[PDB]
Amino acid sequence: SMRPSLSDYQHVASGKVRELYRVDDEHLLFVATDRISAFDFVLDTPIPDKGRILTAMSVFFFGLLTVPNHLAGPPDDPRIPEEVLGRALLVRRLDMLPVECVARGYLTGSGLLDYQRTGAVCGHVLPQGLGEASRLDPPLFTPATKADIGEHDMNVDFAAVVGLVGAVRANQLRDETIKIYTRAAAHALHKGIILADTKFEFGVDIEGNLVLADEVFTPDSSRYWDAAHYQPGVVQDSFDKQFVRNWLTGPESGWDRASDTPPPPLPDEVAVATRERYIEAYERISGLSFSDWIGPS
Ligand SMILES: Nc1ncnc2c1ncn2[C@@H]1O[C@H](COP(=O)(O)OP(=O)(O)OP(=O)(O)O)[C@@H](O)[C@H]1O
Ligand SMILES: [Mg+2]
Repeated sequence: SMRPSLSDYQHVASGKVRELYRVDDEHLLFVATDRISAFDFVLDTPIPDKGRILTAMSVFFFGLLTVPNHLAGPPDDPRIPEEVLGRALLVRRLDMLPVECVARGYLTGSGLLDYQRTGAVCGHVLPQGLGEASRLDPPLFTPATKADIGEHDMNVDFAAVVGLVGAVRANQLRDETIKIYTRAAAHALHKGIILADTKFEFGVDIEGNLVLADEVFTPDSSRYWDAAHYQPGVVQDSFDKQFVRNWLTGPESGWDRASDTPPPPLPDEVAVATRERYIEAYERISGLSFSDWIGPS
């Protein structure tokens, strides 16, 4: 249990709810936090154990899939500081590809909106008559690129991906994205949870291999829905975040989402209920017990 301090590692970067540290020239520490985002705001109130639960989830899916991934040691690797144990992974440093590899099995969000405006999504001209939460058969590769800080990603088509990473690599990204999405979506649905869409971040290792990195198939990287009352044609509830969304936009919060100003803190009971939803998604899909996952509660 002798472990380095987080302060022993250089802070490299990161986004809203995760952190990245340099361990050495070829390894990083990939840290999930308990912070949660809703309506594109990072909320004041952390969700207890969220970082650990989502790390456990990513680790499960990395083990399920047979494709190369960025894991470089066990979840209890001694290079991991105690203060992030269970919510941090020792990973291989990759050259990240500048494209968001999104797979959509169902039509919602910007995919639906692009379809309603144009009849197409990311260069895919779709059948007429689709709508909110329609199943996409087959699932779509719907790549995007990151835009300015704070604003939504830009949907692009396959030709744009070719110009970003090369023709052969673009085809490789497309094929792998669809393959692993299809497998994971079937696995989750078998247990009563729909993986509506998901985003992969790929990088390339020293050998030129395509490597799956960042987070995979978590509620932060994906839209999860409860299959039990999946109803094409209406907006589906977020499996994990609906209690948060309902409280924020309900009569008790005092917050108007349309104001586009930072939301107030959550009730502790809502945070704990949300924690339980994350655990439920993890346990149902993985078939493992979160009580066995490492790290402090
Ligand atoms: N194995 C890896 N090697 C190198 N960089 C990585 C690796 N895994 C993830 N990253 C990168 O680290 C950066 C920070 O990670 P983080 O998940 O916070 O980014 P993000 O997904 O863009 O965040 P957000 O979705 O909140 O905007 C990302 O640009 C991601 O591509
Ligand atoms: Mg982040």
